Amino acid sequence: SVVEEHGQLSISNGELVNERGEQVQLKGMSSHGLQWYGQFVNYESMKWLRDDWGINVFRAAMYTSSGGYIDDPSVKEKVKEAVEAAIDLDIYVIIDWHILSDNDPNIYKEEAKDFFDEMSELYGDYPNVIYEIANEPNGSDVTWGNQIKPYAEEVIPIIRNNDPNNIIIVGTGTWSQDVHHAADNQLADPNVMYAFHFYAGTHGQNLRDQVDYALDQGAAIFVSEWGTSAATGDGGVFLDEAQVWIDFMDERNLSWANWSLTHKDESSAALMPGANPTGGWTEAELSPSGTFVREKIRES
Ligand SMILES: *[C@H]1O[C@H](CO)[C@@H](O[C@@H]2O[C@H](CO)[C@@H](O[C@@H]3O[C@H](CO)[C@@H](O)[C@H](O)[C@H]3O)[C@H](O)[C@H]2O)[C@H](O)[C@H]1F
Repeated sequence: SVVEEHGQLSISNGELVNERGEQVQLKGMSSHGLQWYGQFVNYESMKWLRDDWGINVFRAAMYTSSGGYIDDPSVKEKVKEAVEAAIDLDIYVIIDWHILSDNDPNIYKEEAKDFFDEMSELYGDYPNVIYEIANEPNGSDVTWGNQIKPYAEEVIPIIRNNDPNNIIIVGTGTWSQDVHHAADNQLADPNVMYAFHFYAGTHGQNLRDQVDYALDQGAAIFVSEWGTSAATGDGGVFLDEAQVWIDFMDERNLSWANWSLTHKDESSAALMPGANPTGGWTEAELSPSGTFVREKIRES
């Protein structure tokens, strides 16, 4: 199994490596918001993804706003369920503090510190855990140097007091697209990665060149959210551009999590409406996006 084989992950010269120092690449799925589609996040559905799709990482998208954790903290228990299922299935798991409408990570920074203190105290002695402290910082007034980096410099110390070196993914500006700025002003923690998010509906040649720039500065990049659709999560399925990005990520050995595991009627959703929330999906229960993503992970 994956975690038994690769064990402790770390960053070495800007690259994600296992405990023997070998490069590793994680490929999996992200849940949709846990406050809306939490029924698809359970041991059985995760086991089906592992066994039938070949996933080696699962991302628990805990929205903070929009009816998420700040409005009802009960969703933190669903994150715990996902983490424990990943531990039982021997796969990696990303704990995502999913900011979005609350566009500056500093808005709920005290709550984030308390949440990450609890999560790292509970699960800090497992190698499966990857922390994602701010999904998608966004807005012209939310910059890397003034807002995002200082936020990370307050939250990372909290995690590091309990868990010295599991991987931490830090969001970047402009909905986690501005890896150039983060790469030119990196954080001191040696086991940090910078998030890069893309949607296949957007022509991506310059964005690929921007990721290459960041990689050239020695910044480790995790594609913690990407979709086959347009940036809204809907608007069509763009498989030609998605395949270009898949090939690019393999060439650069970039780890990734696809958005998202839900039956919602939007192009990026991986499942069709009567898909069983506990897995075992037939061909007809997978959407065009989900069919493609499953093929990409099985091929790997
Ligand atoms: C990364 O990008 C994706 C795609 O844009 C984002 O996921 C989308 O987030 C939307 C906003 O949360 C979400 O729409 C919401 O869906 C809810 C559940 O159905 C509705 O109650 C709400 O009205 C609606 O705005 C899209 O369904 C989803 O794909 C992701 O959050 C970003 F990190």
